[PDB]
Amino acid sequence: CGSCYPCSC
Ligand SMILES: [Cu+2]
Repeated sequence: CGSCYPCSC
């Protein structure tokens, strides 16, 4: 990241 921080989405 984003919305799923930390990722992979
Ligand atoms: Cu992320």
